[PDB]
Amino acid sequence: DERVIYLAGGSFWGLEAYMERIYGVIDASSGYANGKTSSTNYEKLHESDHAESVKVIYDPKKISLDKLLRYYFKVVDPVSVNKQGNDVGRQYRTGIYYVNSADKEVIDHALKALQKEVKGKIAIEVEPLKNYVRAEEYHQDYLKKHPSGYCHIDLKKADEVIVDDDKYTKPSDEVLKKKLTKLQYEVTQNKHTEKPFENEYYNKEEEGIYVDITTGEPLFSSADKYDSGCGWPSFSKPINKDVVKYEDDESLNRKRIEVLSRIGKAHLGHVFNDGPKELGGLRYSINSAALRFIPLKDMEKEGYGEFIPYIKKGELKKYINDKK
Repeated sequence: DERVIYLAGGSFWGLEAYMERIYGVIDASSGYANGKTSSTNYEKLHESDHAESVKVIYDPKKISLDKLLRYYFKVVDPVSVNKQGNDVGRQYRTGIYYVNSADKEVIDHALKALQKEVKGKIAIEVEPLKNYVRAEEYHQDYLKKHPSGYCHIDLKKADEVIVDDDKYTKPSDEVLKKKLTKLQYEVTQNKHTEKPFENEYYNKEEEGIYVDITTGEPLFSSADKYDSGCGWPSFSKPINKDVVKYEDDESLNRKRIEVLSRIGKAHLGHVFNDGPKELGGLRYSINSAALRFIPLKDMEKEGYGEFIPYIKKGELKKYINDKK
């Protein structure tokens, strides 16, 4: 069925508009949560002690509560008390309010993970929803009605891909010796480089996703692939900012930047600053031997269905940008 979670994260105008853009969110509405009364209004907030919140109805088949929270973490200061941006006050406190007992454990785990990486003392409170009142219809869909309205957060973050670092694992070195070809092993494990113009993917122009051949972790979208003329698969950026790592490479009497996968720590290739201007200028020059391409039609079967709308939206954007 459909599930609900209530999120207080400062300005509810931008928050509501943000959550609405997340894939899996059926509806987002503005409101007032966990105050001292059973009903209030926008200029009785300071007395009712309600927090400006967003009621988020989501499809648990399409997005989990855990990933939904991690989208929410991207647009709030998790350590500040009663303040987000320039909005000061108790109605701007951060909080997560649940109506299902089983949601408490998920929320608590997500906050500890968030804390374990951004550090500090997480100020986000966690309580069951006690009393709630839907905001005035003047406040509903506010940024749709006022495209120049106040919005402190970056709504583009809602289009970013989140890749779970715990659903892909690197098999043992002994398993990789049987699962990978000789070439794939040397490239990914010993930093060799396959031959340019003689590898499977450098000239592939097909919609889908490229994953770490050693772990299955998503790495690159077909929407960011382009023809570099260099003979290796070339991308303008990874599928998000978390899946690849960067390291100095001083071999071959050159100085270069090696790119590696986050989970598998596999050698992928290198990143250069000679990519096409209109795509950002970077060239991620990746070995086919480090990648496994999964076409759009196959992504659901292979366990990557939650990334399909992201590949397709990327390919629509590439399609339109071509039309200039």
